[PDB]
Formats: sequence, C-alpha cells, structure tokens
Amino acid sequence: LLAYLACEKENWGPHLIVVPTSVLLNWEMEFKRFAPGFKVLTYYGSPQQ
DNA sequence: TGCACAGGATGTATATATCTGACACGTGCCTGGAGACTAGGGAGTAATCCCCTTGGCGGTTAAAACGCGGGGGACAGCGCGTACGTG
Repeated sequence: LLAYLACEKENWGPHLIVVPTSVLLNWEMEFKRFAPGFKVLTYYGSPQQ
C-alpha cells in the first residue's frame, strides 16, 4: 500500500509505524527485502542515539 | 691594757579592745485566699467523603554501581630570615 502511494500519486510523505519491540527489526529487514526504494529510519538508544 | 658584765634603747610577735558587714528576727498594707453568679467555650457524637492503599506478575528504560589509567595535586623534608617572644 505504501509503495502504491508512491506510484499512484506524488505523495510520499514521512510515514510512521508503531511496532512492538520484538518485531522492530523484521520491518526493517522486510523493508530492505520488499520495496527497497524507500528511505527507512529506526529508533534505538533513547538518551543518546 | 684586754675583757666580761649589768643595765638601758630600741623591736616584735603576742593578746586585747574596736570597727564594718552580713545573718537573723519582729512588723503591717498591698498582695493573696476564698464564696457565689453567669455562659460561652470546651467535651462528645453522627454521618461523610475523599484521597489513599493492597499484592504481584511481565517489559523496558534511565539511573545507580563497578573498574581501570594516570595526572596532577595533597603531602613529607628541609633551609631561611625576620618577626614577634622575652627581658
């Protein structure tokens, strides 16, 4: 659906997912596996990183 | 002539009468001791409601705890001289 929004319209936008802490890496690995052309960030190291 | 002696001329602690100072006793007018009336402030109670607990599982995060390197600062040793101790 997010890859459909990039090709259907010109809206890309900064998106947001809310994942549990155990499946945090599977969405990044799935984002590199499926639909590579998206820029994805993650969230680790709350006080410093 | 050199020498001991008897009595006076001054001292000196000793005992006695005398001068302050503080403890002890005998009063009386501003205090207390006590009797009665008032009453409002203190002792007692009936809901109340409201924030304050009761007990313990996990997940995760930010704070607390440990560990080593070493660098610079506490700290000991020692000579000087002038600044207060002593007369």
